[PDB]
Amino acid sequence: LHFVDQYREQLIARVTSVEVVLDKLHGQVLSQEQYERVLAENTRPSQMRKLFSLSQSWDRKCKDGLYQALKETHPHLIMELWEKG
Amino acid sequence: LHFVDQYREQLIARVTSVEVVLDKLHGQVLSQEQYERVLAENTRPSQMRKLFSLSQSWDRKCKDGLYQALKETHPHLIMELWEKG
Amino acid sequence: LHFVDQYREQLIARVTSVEVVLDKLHGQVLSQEQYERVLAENTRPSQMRKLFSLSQSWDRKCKDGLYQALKETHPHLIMELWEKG
Amino acid sequence: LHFVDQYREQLIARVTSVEVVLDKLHGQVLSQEQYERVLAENTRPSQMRKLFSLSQSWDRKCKDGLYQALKETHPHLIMELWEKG
Amino acid sequence: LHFVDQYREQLIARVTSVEVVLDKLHGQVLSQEQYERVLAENTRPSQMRKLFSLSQSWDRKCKDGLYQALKETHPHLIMELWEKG
Amino acid sequence: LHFVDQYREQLIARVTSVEVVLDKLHGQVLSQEQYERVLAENTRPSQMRKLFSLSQSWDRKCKDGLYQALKETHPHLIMELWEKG
Amino acid sequence: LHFVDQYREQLIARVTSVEVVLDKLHGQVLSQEQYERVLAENTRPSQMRKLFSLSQSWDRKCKDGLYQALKETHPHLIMELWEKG
Amino acid sequence: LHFVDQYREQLIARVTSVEVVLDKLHGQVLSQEQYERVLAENTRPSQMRKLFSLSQSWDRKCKDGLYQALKETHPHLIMELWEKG
Amino acid sequence: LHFVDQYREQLIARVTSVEVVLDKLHGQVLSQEQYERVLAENTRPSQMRKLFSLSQSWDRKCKDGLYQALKETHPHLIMELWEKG
Amino acid sequence: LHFVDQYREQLIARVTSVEVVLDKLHGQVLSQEQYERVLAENTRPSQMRKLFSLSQSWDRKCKDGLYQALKETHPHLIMELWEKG
Amino acid sequence: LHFVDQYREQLIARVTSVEVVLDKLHGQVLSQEQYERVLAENTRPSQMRKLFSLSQSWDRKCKDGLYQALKETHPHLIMELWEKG
Amino acid sequence: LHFVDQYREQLIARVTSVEVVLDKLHGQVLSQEQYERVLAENTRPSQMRKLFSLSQSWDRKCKDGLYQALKETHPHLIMELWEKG
Amino acid sequence: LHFVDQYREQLIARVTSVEVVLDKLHGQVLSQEQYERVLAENTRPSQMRKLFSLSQSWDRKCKDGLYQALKETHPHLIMELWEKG
Amino acid sequence: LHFVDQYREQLIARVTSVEVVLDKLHGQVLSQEQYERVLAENTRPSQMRKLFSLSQSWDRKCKDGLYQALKETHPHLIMELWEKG
Amino acid sequence: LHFVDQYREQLIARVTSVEVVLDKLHGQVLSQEQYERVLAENTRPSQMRKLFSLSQSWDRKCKDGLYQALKETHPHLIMELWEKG
Amino acid sequence: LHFVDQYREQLIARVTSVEVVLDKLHGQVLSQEQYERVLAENTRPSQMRKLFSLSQSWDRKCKDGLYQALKETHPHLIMELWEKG
Amino acid sequence: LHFVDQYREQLIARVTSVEVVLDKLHGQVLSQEQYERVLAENTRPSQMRKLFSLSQSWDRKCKDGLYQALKETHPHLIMELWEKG
Amino acid sequence: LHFVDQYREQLIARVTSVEVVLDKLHGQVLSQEQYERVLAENTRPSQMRKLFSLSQSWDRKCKDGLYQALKETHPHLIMELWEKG
Amino acid sequence: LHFVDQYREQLIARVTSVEVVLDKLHGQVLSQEQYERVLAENTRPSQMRKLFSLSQSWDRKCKDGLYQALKETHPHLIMELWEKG
Amino acid sequence: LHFVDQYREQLIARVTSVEVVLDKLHGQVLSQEQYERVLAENTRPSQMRKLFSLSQSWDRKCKDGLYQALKETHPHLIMELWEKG
Repeated sequence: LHFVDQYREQLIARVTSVEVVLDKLHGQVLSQEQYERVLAENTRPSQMRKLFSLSQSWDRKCKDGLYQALKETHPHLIMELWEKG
Repeated sequence: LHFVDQYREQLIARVTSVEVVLDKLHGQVLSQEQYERVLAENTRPSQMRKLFSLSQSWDRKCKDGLYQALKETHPHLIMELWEKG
Repeated sequence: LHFVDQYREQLIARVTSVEVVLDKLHGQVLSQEQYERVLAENTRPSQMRKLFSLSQSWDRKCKDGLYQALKETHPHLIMELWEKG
Repeated sequence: LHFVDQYREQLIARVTSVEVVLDKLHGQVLSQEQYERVLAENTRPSQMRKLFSLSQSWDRKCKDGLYQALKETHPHLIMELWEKG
Repeated sequence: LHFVDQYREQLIARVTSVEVVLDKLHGQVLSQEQYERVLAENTRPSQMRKLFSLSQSWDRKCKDGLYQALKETHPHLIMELWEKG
Repeated sequence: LHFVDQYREQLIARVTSVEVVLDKLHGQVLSQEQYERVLAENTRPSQMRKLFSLSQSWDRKCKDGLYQALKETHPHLIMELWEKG
Repeated sequence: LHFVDQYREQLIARVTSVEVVLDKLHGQVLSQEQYERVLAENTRPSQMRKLFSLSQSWDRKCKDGLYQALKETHPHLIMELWEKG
Repeated sequence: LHFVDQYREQLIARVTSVEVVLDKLHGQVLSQEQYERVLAENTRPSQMRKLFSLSQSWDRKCKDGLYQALKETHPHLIMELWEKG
Repeated sequence: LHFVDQYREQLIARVTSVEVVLDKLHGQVLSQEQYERVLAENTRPSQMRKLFSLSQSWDRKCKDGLYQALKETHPHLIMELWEKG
Repeated sequence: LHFVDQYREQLIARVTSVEVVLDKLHGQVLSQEQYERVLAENTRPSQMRKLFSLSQSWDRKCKDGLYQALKETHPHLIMELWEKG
Repeated sequence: LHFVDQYREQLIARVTSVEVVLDKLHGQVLSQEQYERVLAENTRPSQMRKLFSLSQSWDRKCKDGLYQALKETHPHLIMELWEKG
Repeated sequence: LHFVDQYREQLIARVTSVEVVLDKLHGQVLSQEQYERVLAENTRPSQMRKLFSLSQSWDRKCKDGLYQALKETHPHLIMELWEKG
Repeated sequence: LHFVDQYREQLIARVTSVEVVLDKLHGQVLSQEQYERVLAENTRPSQMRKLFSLSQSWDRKCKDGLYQALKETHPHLIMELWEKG
Repeated sequence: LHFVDQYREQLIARVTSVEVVLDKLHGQVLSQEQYERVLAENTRPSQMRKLFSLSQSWDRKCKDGLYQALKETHPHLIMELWEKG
Repeated sequence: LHFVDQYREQLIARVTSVEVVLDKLHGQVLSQEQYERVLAENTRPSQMRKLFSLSQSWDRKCKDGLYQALKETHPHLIMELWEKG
Repeated sequence: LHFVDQYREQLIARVTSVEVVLDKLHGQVLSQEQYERVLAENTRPSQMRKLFSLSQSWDRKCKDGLYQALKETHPHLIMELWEKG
Repeated sequence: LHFVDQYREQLIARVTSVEVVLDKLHGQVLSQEQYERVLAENTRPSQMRKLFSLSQSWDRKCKDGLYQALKETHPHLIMELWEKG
Repeated sequence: LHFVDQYREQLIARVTSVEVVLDKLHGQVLSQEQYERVLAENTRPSQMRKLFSLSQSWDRKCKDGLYQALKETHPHLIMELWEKG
Repeated sequence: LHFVDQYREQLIARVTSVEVVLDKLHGQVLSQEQYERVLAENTRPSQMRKLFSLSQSWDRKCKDGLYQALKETHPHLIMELWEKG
Repeated sequence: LHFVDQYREQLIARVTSVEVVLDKLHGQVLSQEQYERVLAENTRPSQMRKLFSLSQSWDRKCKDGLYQALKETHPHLIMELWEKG
């Protein structure tokens, strides 16, 4: 199990600034079409859910990329998750 | 339950000088992008509401930071809330 | 039949300041996700409609909570509805 | 039909000193949040338009209140409207 | 074919002050809900497009009303369209 | 033959503000589940088509209810249909 | 008989925020494919119905998991069901 | 068209002693708040511009009042404008 | 209801020497930033209005402070208000 | 209407020895700060105008005080005004 | 083979401002219902894909119309495609 | 291409006294509402940008009017632009 | 890879004066509708993001145009990016 | 971290003579448009905040320039900040 | 708290010979521009208020300098303040 | 770069007799409205700053005119600037 | 069958303002002599009856004209008739 | 059933200020003799009872009049009754 | 219907100073003989009644003249009538 | 078909100021001899008829010239014709 898959629900619920993470991911991991498609969702939890629906293909490296993106944007949330573990 | 979550509605309604609290929070707790995004709202209640929409990620420590910021700016409001409790 | 269900259409049409009622309801009755989801709608009638789509689960107590929220925000509208009854 | 609804466009276009009418209305008819929200608009016609968007809830009594506020501030405009009728 | 349907694209592109036309139309032709819904769009072309999406129901009389509203607000644009014809 | 069945295609094509009619119908004629199900359609013509697929059960009284709802929302369209008759 | 099987119809009808419950269930009880498949349904009652069609395999433990998920999301609905019992 | 609206730009540019005209207008046509607000502008052209922004409400009678005020203060300017006509 | 909230409009309209009241309030009740911000307004009624927009946070004690400040500066106005009561 | 408000313009224009009236008013009606502030104006009409801008707060008693001050200083002007009445 | 069919994938991927092209096409080539249906899609690539799903009926003339619409909106993209050829 | 459209950016950047040009344009080309709306912008470049956003409707004649207004106010800037051409 | 695509995230985050770049781009590269649409976004990062969503169509030449626009407005940022490379 | 970013809040709060620093910065670091835009703010803290919103692009060299500007204008404030460090 | 901040209002009200204190402060504490700017105010209380608006930057040493300047110019006022303490 | 743009800050700071330069410039380079507007500023540095804000339009010839005006009024300052160069 | 012939009796009985319809019809459909002759009848039903006696000659176009005239004058009656149909 | 007849007992018991309601009703609904006769009762409940004994004749309009009178005098009681309903 | 014909009875009853209105009307609308004849009546209501008996001939223009005369003489009565409308 | 040829009869009948249009046309389109010859006619319709008899030679460009001349002289007539179209 990964970190992102462990607290999948937690990330979906409590991640707020999703646009920044997407922009961090865009190009390196997220195709333009996938990026816009996930961006097209209305609510932030919905955006996260679509992101996670698009995470199936990703290898361990890409999950690491997303983790890097999240650690940068929301260090506190990441701390909360590690504490929960 | 926290103090900020307890009187969420009260803070949203009756907090006025929001820019100062944001500047207090900026850097320590609020990213530049989140700070500007919350600042971009027109009305003060709207600014507070966006701030609270951005508060999901925050850990207990960050809620404490915000409490410190509010106690400094509006001691009287804080007193009113404690009395209500 | 309730009061909110009686004049469902009337509330949807003629309620304007919906954000305040939501903030009153948030936490006590409305989950963060449901609150944001209903807030994500563009027009006020649309926001009300989503709110009413989310009202199915609510017990009599929660309908009472919403009634309290509306009576506080729009006493005049509430008076109009009672007169119609 | 009311007087305010009859010449809705006329009031939106030709009412200038809107702040005074709002202050007259504030408390009695306009909540603090609604008052600030309508005040937050840039142009006077925009302020009027927001005011009219917030007028849906108002009962006949509140429309009368607004009429009183306008008759006091702009007697001449009121005369023009009656003549048009 | 009408005038509004003839230069549908032209009106969508080159009409700027749309709020005034809406206020002219509101009540007589546009319901409060339709009026707000069309107003809820961000860009002026988008507002026009929504207006035209709402124009399907309108009879010849209502298209005439809209034409009157546009001729008043933008006489020059109307002249350009007639010249194009 | 009814009025709604006569110009079934016309109503499906040229009715735009469908949400309002549904809200008018909801409770009195449309069950919550049927209401949401018809609302779940993407395009307005699709919403109308689903509404008409759900109209089979309706008695003359319910068709009258729908007619009332449409006459209120789109008087002009109703006029066009009567003229066509 | 279980609680979920007792008020199967009630849960199908009156559960609204289904996405959250699914996210709570995903991983622990719901496979990714089953989760997406149930999510692919249009209406919330349809989503619930598919969820219940997928509940056949579940052991008592998994029904308990779902109950936990529902009690968290919709405490009021759960109360209504117990009262009905 | 009026005289004041005809040479609106001319009056804005070439009227100098604006305070006297305001004092002539104050009470009869200009509310205390409007009077001070127009007086609060720095430059004379700015004062005139604000005055003209406040002239929308005025009826023909009030435009006549302003004309009287200007004819008294600046007979020469009035002569220049009539000659231009 | 307070005294300041009772005659909110009256204070906004008829208070003139606002700078002195602010200086009386500065430090004890008004932060430096709030003080300057309210001072930055052009007209005295505007200054009062901003002051009242900043009065939301204030507790009963602070409203009393403002009352003290006003009673000192404008005893006559205070008398007029009490008589009105 | 008062006497001072009736011939406001007349007093502003034709009162010359303003310092004496101020000294008569100082203490009883005019605060030291208001007195100096009105005195700080350059021209006599400007001094009068500032005095009248400061007259909003004054009760009937204070307007009477000012009238007494003017009757003493300029009996002839007072006679002219009564004749005009 | 046509130009639009040649670079079907390219147009679907890299066309951005799709609304304008639709408005250009609406009436001449696209029925109101087809226009709205293609507009109802969320993402721009999805809108293009629906447009291409609706392009089966179109004759060479209509494909030419679409080409004209695209050449006007995105000359650069058209250049890229010709270069690829 | 016009002159105003040619050096659109140049006019936006280097035009300073915008109020005068607006007053020149007001009535003949700019509606009262459009005039105030463009005036409501804070910075001069912003005012110009709004003016240019409102220039879409204008016919060649109105662009000529604006050119006349600019040539009068800023002959030097006009010379610079012609030299650039 | 281009320069703009390389530091896409960096440009989105750290570009501030976006209006000027747009005005530089408008006409040559950005259509009026695209220009207004990107301008309609609230925050500067959002404006940049929309700009980048609209950059898909652009050929190498247009990316060069944007680079020119950015180098002119923010030479320092451009230097930072080259150093990062 | 820089010095300006360290005490961002402190500089925003306690810097007073901002115009001089801007004039020092104008040309070398601040574009004319950015300079005017930051100058357009009402209050000094607001001016500083806008300045800091415009500081994102700036390289280390430009932050040094601003530091030089501040050290010259307010040596004492700079001393206070170093002591705090 | 300092002495100057303690009796801020008292100093603003009752300090008269302000020019001398400024000249004492000029060079050592007050920049030429700040000195002239504070001198540019009309009334002495206004001059003091501007001085205090410029006192934010000052360190304890500079507040001491101002205290020295005041003790020299108005020993009696200083005595009154100490007695009040 | 020009001479006036080179030492923009120096001219703003150290130019004192600004009225004379304006009178020299008035008519030839400065419109009456611009002249009064720049004159309306309180402090000399502020007057210079407004003058420089109005200098954007000026061609090389007008900058030369201003240079002539300054060389005549303040030869010594001009010498200091050349030495600095 | 036509609409006027269908509800001939209904129109004869329940049409009241007949003069207006005649004036609408006069010239286009009704000769001067026929118009006066139908007008010469005493009672409104008699006028209608004579009108219908004069309707024999009328073609479908003229019956349409009369329908237009009636729809304009008595929309409600027209609605009643359509409902009866 | 009416509102007054529904809570007849409640109104009889809990209405206190009866004289005011009578004065409101006198003339419009209550004859002088009936008014005095109901007033002649000793206790307030007795007065109400006599009022209700005199309410038999009243039409729906008069019951509405009484409701208006009560809503004005005792809004709180009216709220209690609606809640009971 | 006109305004004078609407409240014919009201004008007859509540108009008092009738001679002034007649003098205003005499010459323009009222012949010398008609003027004296209406003046010959004893009571003011009788004078009004005769005036109204003489109003049959008057065209819309003359009814407007009378309205002007009444609005000037009795603005309050005119206000009462408009409110009644 | 052209515009002038479409409403040939309308222009002949309803154009009044023909001399001005001729003067506009003279030189550019109308030879001196043709101009005088058309001018030699007595009545305005006759002048128009001769003008139209002389219009046979004119190319599309010259018909455009005449249209320009007419639009300038009689904008209202041109509007009437477009409406007729």
